[PDB]
Parts: sequence; structure tokens; C-alpha cells
Amino acid sequence: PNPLRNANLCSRIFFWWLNPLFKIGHKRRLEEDDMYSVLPEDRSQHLGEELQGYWDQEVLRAEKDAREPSLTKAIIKCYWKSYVVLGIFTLIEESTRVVQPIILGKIIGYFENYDPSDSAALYEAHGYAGVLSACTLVLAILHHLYFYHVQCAGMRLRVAMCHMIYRKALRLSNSAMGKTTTGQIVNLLSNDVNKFDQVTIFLHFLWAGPLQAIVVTALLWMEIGISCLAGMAVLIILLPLQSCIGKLFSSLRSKTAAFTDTRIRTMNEVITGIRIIKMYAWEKSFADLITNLRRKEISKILRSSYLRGMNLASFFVASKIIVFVTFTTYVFLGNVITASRVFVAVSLYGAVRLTVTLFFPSAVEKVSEAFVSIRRIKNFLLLDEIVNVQDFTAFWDKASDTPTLQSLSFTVRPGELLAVVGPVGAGKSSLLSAVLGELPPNQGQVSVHGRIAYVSQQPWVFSGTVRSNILFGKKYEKERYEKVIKACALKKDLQLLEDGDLTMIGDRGTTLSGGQKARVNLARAVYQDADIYLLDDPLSAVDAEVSRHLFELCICQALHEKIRILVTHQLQYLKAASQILILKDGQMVQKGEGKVGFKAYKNYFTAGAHWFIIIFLILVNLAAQVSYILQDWWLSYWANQQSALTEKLDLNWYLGIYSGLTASTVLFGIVRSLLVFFVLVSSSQTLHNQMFESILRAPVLFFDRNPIGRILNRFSKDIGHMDDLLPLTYLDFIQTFLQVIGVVGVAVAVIPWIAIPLVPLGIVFFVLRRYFLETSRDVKRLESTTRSPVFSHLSSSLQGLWTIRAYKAEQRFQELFDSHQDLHSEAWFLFLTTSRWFAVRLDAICAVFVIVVAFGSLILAKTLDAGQVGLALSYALTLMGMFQWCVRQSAEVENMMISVERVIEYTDLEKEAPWEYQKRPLPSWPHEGVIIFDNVNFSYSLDGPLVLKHLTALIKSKEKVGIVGRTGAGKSSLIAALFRLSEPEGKIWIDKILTTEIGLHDLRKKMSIIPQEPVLFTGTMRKNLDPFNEHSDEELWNALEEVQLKEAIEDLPGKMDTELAESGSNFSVGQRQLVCLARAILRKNRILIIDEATANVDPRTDELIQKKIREKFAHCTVLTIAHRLNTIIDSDKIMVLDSGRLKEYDEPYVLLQNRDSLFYKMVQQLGKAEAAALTETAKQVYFKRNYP
Ligand SMILES: C[C@]12CC[C@H](OS(=O)(=O)O)CC1=CC[C@@H]1[C@@H]2CC[C@]2(C)C(=O)CC[C@@H]12
Repeated sequence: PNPLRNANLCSRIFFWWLNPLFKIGHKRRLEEDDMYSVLPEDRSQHLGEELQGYWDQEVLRAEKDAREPSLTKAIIKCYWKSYVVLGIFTLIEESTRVVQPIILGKIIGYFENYDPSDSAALYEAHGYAGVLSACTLVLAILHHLYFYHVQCAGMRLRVAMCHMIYRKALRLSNSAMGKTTTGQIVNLLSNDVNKFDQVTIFLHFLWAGPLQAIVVTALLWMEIGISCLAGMAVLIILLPLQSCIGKLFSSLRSKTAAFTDTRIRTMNEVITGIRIIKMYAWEKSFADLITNLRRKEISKILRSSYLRGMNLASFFVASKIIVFVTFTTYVFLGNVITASRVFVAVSLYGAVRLTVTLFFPSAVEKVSEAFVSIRRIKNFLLLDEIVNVQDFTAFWDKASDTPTLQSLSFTVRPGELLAVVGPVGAGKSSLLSAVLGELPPNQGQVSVHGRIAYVSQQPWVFSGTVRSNILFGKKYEKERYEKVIKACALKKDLQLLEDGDLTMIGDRGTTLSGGQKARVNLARAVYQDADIYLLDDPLSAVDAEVSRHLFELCICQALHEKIRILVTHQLQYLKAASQILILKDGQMVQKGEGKVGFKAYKNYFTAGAHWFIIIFLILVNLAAQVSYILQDWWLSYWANQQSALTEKLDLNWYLGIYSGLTASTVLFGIVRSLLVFFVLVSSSQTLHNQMFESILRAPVLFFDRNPIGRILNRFSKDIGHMDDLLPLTYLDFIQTFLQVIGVVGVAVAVIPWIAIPLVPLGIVFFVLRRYFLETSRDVKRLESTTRSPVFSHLSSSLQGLWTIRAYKAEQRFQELFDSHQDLHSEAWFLFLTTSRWFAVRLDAICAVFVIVVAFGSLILAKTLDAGQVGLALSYALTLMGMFQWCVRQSAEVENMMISVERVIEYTDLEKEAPWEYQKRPLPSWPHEGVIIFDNVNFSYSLDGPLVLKHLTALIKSKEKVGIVGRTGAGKSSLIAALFRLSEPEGKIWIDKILTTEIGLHDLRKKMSIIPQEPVLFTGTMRKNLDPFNEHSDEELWNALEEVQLKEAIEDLPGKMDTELAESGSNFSVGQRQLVCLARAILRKNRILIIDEATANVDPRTDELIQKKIREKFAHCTVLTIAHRLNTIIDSDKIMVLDSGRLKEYDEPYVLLQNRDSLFYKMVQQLGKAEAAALTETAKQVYFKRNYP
């Protein structure tokens, strides 16, 4: 529903149909459903289909030639017929813009020749004043039509482009999915396609600027003659100069984007891995790495911002220079300054200033930015894009030494389960992809019948309700739904959830546990009730008991009659499977906010520089605008002084002060524009370092009480604004605000009575502003909140591309994208239309001011000179567009300051205890590795429960101790206390030193940790092992041999200098664990803390790391958290935490022989044979340790 369909022409132009929503919004806060729908022209589907049609056409034409296709060509062939008629606005608007200076000139002419008693003269002047008023209204209306329509053009271009990007993304080949990663594609939408909103704004000025410059040259030629050409020479120097600056700025910005992208990726992994960075004490290395990336980036930003500031200063002072040279040569040729000529010419140059030195350079800049965007988009659009298997062989990459699947033949039929079994990387998932048909055969054939269900190994969940993620477009139905929810072992959680299965889910299921989203992902598949289930190991996404529970209930009971193809290692379940196919090396081996106060402004500007510099900044701004106003006032003063005069003015005095006034205007304009960027970029720099130091020393509790995305937004969005958009908007607002104050000041200074109409007029403005703002900030909230889901959907679909492609769900997912997109388009449509509603009426009251100035000058004409009125009116005419831009820019400024307020708070976080005390331990300390807990109590927060109480234990230099206990019993709490991840109560001694009497780095660097899950960081394999670069390469190779990885690195081209991926996918999980083990080996320390290190490792690798532990750390005291009690059963003693209480600490055999020990209960829970093995092992090692 949209009343713009029903609105009469007047209501279409002036948007009167928004008025009820203004009334509502003033009375109450606007919400998502207070929002009229977009017209059928703007609908995303209809609007993207056309551009794709023309892209197909141009691809075919280039295909018939040999050349590569052009995407700019498809865009033009599509949108030219609509966009070109918009130039009639531009044509009529710019033609009236050059006529209106002529009417102005005839008004000023009445004052130049004002006679005391001619009635007919007065009547004609009133006629021109009415014509001038009407010209102003028509200009305003055409301006607003044009800008409203080009903005809709840009919106539709973005919408169609985004539709195409999304359409292409769904069909990329898995090879294209390899060289392209989610972050790049999402940056397309989030960064590059947003450049199309700006493209269409100024393109009609690529011809109208030059054509209007030629027309203005002819008009000026009749006004003043040859002197016109000096100003036009300056104009044609500015054209190449400003266009070179714009292209060079675009180049610098294109390069700096790389540093920005690298910094944001490093910062993403820092914030994500901050706990391990803290335990390793590697904070110095990331401090350095981020410091250097940020230093490079801020140098690029400083240079880029100086270029942009020079372009802005060149616009601001363009007509000052153009007028200065024009009238300098005009007076050197013997002419005289008159108010009519001067201000007519000043007005014409004002028009040329806008179109040629603002809109034409702006167009070149934005087309350049658009071409880098279009190049990336074409590089994306051109990227590559019963059951029976026989003789199957295939390559992922023909450059491989071998095929990646080979010599494959098998068949499976209704009522069967086929297991795919074997080592990691044996091609099992690749096999499933082949059966799906994602991987075509290079030889052999695949044939399948019925619908296929593909369940990815990693779970996938998208927006909406958890039930929306499960149903996946299917009808909700009680019986099948209940059968699904019970078979997927999920009912309990959906009952415990207060909003049940209607709980809303985040961008990556961040509110869900891994097992929860896993069970969601499986439930989805089972709900589809397909014929063939390709089960790519759904079970490793849940705990071992739930894994067998899902195998029995979902796979055996629910999928009972189906074909199944289950990738798994749980061979113990496969007694119930029909057949197993074993792969190796790809070949078959076997077959069978919203408001901020003055304090935020002060803090922001003072974080940049010492307040003395800010006083100088204010003074430089005042001086810039004062010299501006004064140069124009000087022309008008010169015109009045000429008009008072044979003899002539002293060109030395007048032209000298003119030259000084104009030189200081240029000087302060330049320094003002540069110093704003320096101060505000130094502010962003200081605040980034303060926020980075705070986040580095902030306690872990800060990272529990914030999600990662929320903190990373401070570094991406908010600091992004503070580097790029905010300083530019500040300079824009400051420049426009001082212009407006100068207009009003000149007006009130020339006719003081204007102050009276200005009172009601000012009151109306302020009421209107308030009444608008109330709703304006609502829609800006609602724009942001409807923008975010779009990127979320893109990213989620990219992660789940296998599954949506498997379900043939591309159609519905394009509909979803279009729905999100057109919902955002309604918010963007209210942004556009509401911002026009306000701009129109601001220009309305501004036009009343123009009317008042004009007519009041005629009412008061006995009291004024021609140059006074010419000055006042020229300035008044300039108020149109300026004043509304000022007000809306002010709203932009205040909206961005919410980002500043969000980062300034993170400069004030609480901080952990100092890394080093004034007391420091001996360099030989720890000399023995003694650990003592004595009446220790520990809680993650002062307001939280005591998760550890009365913890009291000794750990000597030689013994090995296991840490055991139920989930949440406090095991991880012990690691947190020992590293002082939260400050413990009580006494902790290490080598007769209280851990609390030394710095955090003293003890953190002297304890080794093997995390629960390995993490690798982008950069060299040397960095991931020796980030401080103090070891010899001999030691690195010894360690890499010990961790059995040397062969892979030497096979890799760079050896240790090979560039690793941020997720380490270059290496297997076991290889990642081996990187961690290598780090621990290279750091010789007395005490090693092991965190569940092998609970999920395969036995044939677990025994390897067990042996490596027995060898490389035999001298160390070792504290081991372990689910896999076989990893710790040969400890000297074991600690059992009941619930924050050390209830057991004794020899494992002595414990287990007490059948009532909690440790014995925990082993018995495993099973009788497991407990028998564990007890026998403990008994024999206890005997042998008593024997020596
Ligand atoms: C033309 C004007 C207003 C007057 C300014 O002159 S200034 O001396 O006050 O800076 C410059 C200026 C800059 C940007 C202009 C603006 C008017 C409104 C415009 C055209 C839009 O919708 C998008 C860009 C906008």
C-alpha cells in the first residue's frame, strides 16, 4: 500500500501524503510496519531481471567477437532511455539558473537609477521582483524533482546490481568458491555497490557543466566582454587539475582499502582469539602488527584526506579566484566596477562554480570509484560457474599430480545405509559432492533417482526463527514436526526456550550452541523427508552420546526406509549400516544512543590535539569566513564608492586590499580545510590507540559481556566513519553553517527591520525542525536496522551454498533477498521522501526570505544604495539549497557522533593488573615450578557466584597432575585462576613468590598452555612458531620434525615462509594441534598446562602426541584437563572438582580403589571395560612407581 499511487500531481510533487506518518511519528515512535510499500517499478525482482537480460546480450555479442565483454555497456544499454529524459530537468533548471541572474540585474538596476517620483518604474520593478520570486520557486521545484529522481535512479541501479551479484553468487563453481571467500563477496554489497547511489547524481553535469560554461561565457561576453576569458582560463585549468586530483584520490583510496581490509581481518582474529593471545602473552606481537598496519593505513588516509581537502578548498575558493582574475583583468583594461555588472557576473560564476567545479569533478570521482566497483563486479560475474557410480575419477585442479577421486564404482538402493569411511581427506565429502552432482565426473558416470538431501558436515543456520530455519519453506505440520523434533533430539531445548521454536536467531546462530545449531541443521533435512540422504557426518557436530542418539533415532528410526550415504568415523555404529566404502588418497581401498551532549564534542576534539591547537582551529575558521564575506562586501563597497564619483579610484589601494582579502581567503580556506582533517584524523588515531590498548588490557569478562561483532563494529564502522566520512561531513557542515550565518548577518546588517519577519520565520523553522527531527531519527534507526539483515542473508547463504543449491532453493532465496532488499527499499524510500518533504519546506521558508528581502528592499528603497541591495540579494539567492543542505548535514553530523560516543566509552574500560610489577622475579625464576593453592576462592566477577571455593593444593616440581570434574564443575576456572584471568581471592604461591606479587607477564610467559582448539594467525609459519624472531632456524626445523610437519612445509613452496590462511585450512586439525605443540616445544618452560588436548583426536594420532608429551616434557610439572581419562591415567595425582570444591586429590590407584571416589564414578560412567582398563593401568603404573 502506498498513497503516492492515489496522490494528485501536487501531492506527488510536495509529498503531502507523508503528513499522517508525521502526525503519528510526532505522537509515537515509528516502527517497521508504519512504512508504506514501494511501487512496482522499484520491486527488486522486476528491476534486476532487466539488467541481467542486457548483460546476457552483451556477453553474447562479445562472445561472437573475441573481445572480453563490458559491464558498463550492459548498464548503459539498459538504463539510458529512462535516465536521459531526466536531463530535461537539468536543461530547464540550468537555463533558468542563467536567466535568473539577469532578472537580479534588472532589480539592482532600479536602485542604480532610483528616481524620486517615477510611478511606472516602481511598478515594473515589482513585476521583476515577482518574476524573480517565481523563478526561485520554479528552480527549487525542478531542483527537488531532479535530485529526487536521480536518487531513485541510483537506488534502482544498486538494487538491480545487488540482485545480479546475489544471482551470480548462487551458481559459482567450487573452484570459484575457492579463490573467492565470503568476506570479499560481502564487501561487494557493503562497500562497492553502495557506489552506484552516488554515480547517477551528477552524470547529467558531464555535459551540462561544459555547455552551461559555454552559455555563461557568451552571456558574460555581453556583460563585460573579453575579460570573461581570464575566468574561463582559470576554469579550464581547474578542470584537468581537479579531475587529476579526483582520479589520484580514487587511486589512493583503492590502495588504502587493502591495508584497511588487512587491519580489519587481523583485528577480527585478535578479538576472536583474545584469550589465547593473553595466555600466550603474544600481545606484544599483535600490538606491533596492528601498530604497523594502522601506521601505514593512517599515512594513506592522511594523504588521501589532504587531497580531498584540497579539492574542497578549491571549490570553496573557486569563484573567489575566478572573480578576482576576471575583475582584475577587467579593471586593468580600463573598466569600472558597478553593482549591476559585478553581482550579475558573481551570480553567473556562482552557477558555473556549482556545476563545473563541484558537480563535474564529483562526477569524475564517482565514475572512477564506480569503475573500480564495476571491475570487481565483472571479475565476480565472469568467474567460473537407486544410486550408481561407475569408473568415477575427477580433479579439483588439473595441476594436481593425481586425480582427487579415482577408480570409484558403487551402488546403493532403497532400504540401505551406505557408510563412507576412511582417513581425513580421503575424498568422502568430495564423493558426496560428486553423488550430488556438484563434482562432475572427468570419467565414469553417476545416476540417481528421486530427491536428494545433502547435510553438510558443518551446520548452517540463517535468519528468522529456528523453526523457520528447520521448515525451510515447508508447511508447518504438528505430526511430522513432532516426529522431526523428537527424532533430532531437540524437543527439550525448544521447550526450555521461552519463545520456544519462535526464538529469533542471529547472523550465525550466535545465540545457539554448536550442538543446538547442529541439531537445527539436521532437523531441517529430516523435515524434507527426501529419498536419498547424503549425510556428510552430521554427528561430529554433537557430543558422543548425542551422536549415537541421533544415529539411532534420526538415521535408523526416522530415515529407516531411505537410501542413506553416511560419511562418518563411528564404525561402531555401522553394524547397522548396509554397506561401507573405504577411500584413501581419493581412491577406493575397500568396498563392502540517539542523543549526545557537549562533553562528547569536547572529548572528541580534545583527543585530537592540545586545546591551543583547537583555539587556533576555531580562529582559522572564523577568519576564513570573515575574509570570504569581506571580499564580497569589498566588491559591494567598491561599487558604492565608484557610484559616488574627472577622477577615479586608486586601483592600488582597492585592488591591493582586494588581493590581500582574496589571498587570505585562499590561505585560510586551505589551512582551514587541511587542519580540520589533521585534528580529526589525529583524534581518530589517538582514540584508536586508546581503545586498542584498553581492549588489549581489558579483562576477559569484558569479552564475555559483549559479542564479537559488537566490538568489531567499533573498529570497522565507527572508526571507519571517524577516518573517512565524519571529518568530511564536519568540514561540510562547518563550511555551510558559516555561509548561512554570513547570509543572515549581511541581510540583518543591510536592513535591520528584516529581524522582525525573521522572528516568526525563525520560530517556524525551529518548530518545523523539531517536528521533523522527531521522525527523522526514527527513520535513520529504521534504515540501519533494515540494512543489516541483507548482508546477513548474503553471508549466511554463502556459508550454506551447498545446501540451498542441493534443495534447488535458489528461487526462494532470491525472493528472500528481494524481500529484505525491498523492505530496506521502503526505509530508503522514506529516507528519500521524508528528507525531500523537509528540504522542500526549508526551501519554502528560505524563499519567503528571498521574497521579504526583494520586496522589503523596494518598500524601503529610499534608504538603500544599489551595492547594499545587490550584496544582500545575491547572498539571499545563494541561500536556496545551502540552508537546507546545512540543516540536513547538521543532522548527519549528530547522527555520526553516536559512533564517536560508542568508541570513547571503550577508552575508559577497567584494566587488568599491570603486566610487570616494580618487583620482578629472578631470570632463573621459576627455578623449580612449585605451585601452591591455599584457601583460594575465585569468581569470574565480584557480582557472580564463587565458582571456586577454598581451593587448596600443592603441586611440586616433578609430579604430573590431572584436572578432572563434571561439566561446569570449575575445571576451566582453575586455568582462569592460575593465569589470573580473573583476580582470585586468597594465596597462590609459585616458587615462594605470591603470583599476586608479580606482574601478569612474569608468570604468564613462564607457563605453557595448549588450548582446547588450535588457532593459526595470518602470516608466515615462522610467525606462528616464533613471533618475536629470537630462535635459530635450526631449532624451528627440529621442532617441525618433532611435530611431524617438516615434510609438508618443505613440500610447500616457501618452506616456513609459505603464507597461511586465516583459518589454517591449508592444514588439518591434527596439523593445527601440531603447530600448537611446536609452539610449546620452542618455549622451554617448567610447567605445561594441557587443556583437553586429545579428547577428540583419533587414537592413531593421540598416541603420537602422548608419546611426544612423554618425551619432550618429561622434566615438567604437567596439569592436564581431560575428558579422555586415558590421557591422564598415568598421572602421579588427580584433582577432582565436585562443584568449585577440591574434594579429591590423591594417587589415581589409591582413589580408584576407593570405589566411592568421584573419580571412580566418572570412570564407571564410561563403562565396565573402560574402567577395568583404566584401573589396571593405574594399578600397574602405581606398582612400578613404588618399585624404583
Ligand atoms: C550545492 C550544495 C549547497 C551549497 C554549498 O555551498 S557551500 O558554500 O555552502 O559549501 C555546496 C553544496 C554542496 C553539496 C550539494 C549542495 C546542495 C544539495 C546537493 C546538490 C545534494 O543534494 C547533494 C550534494 C549537495
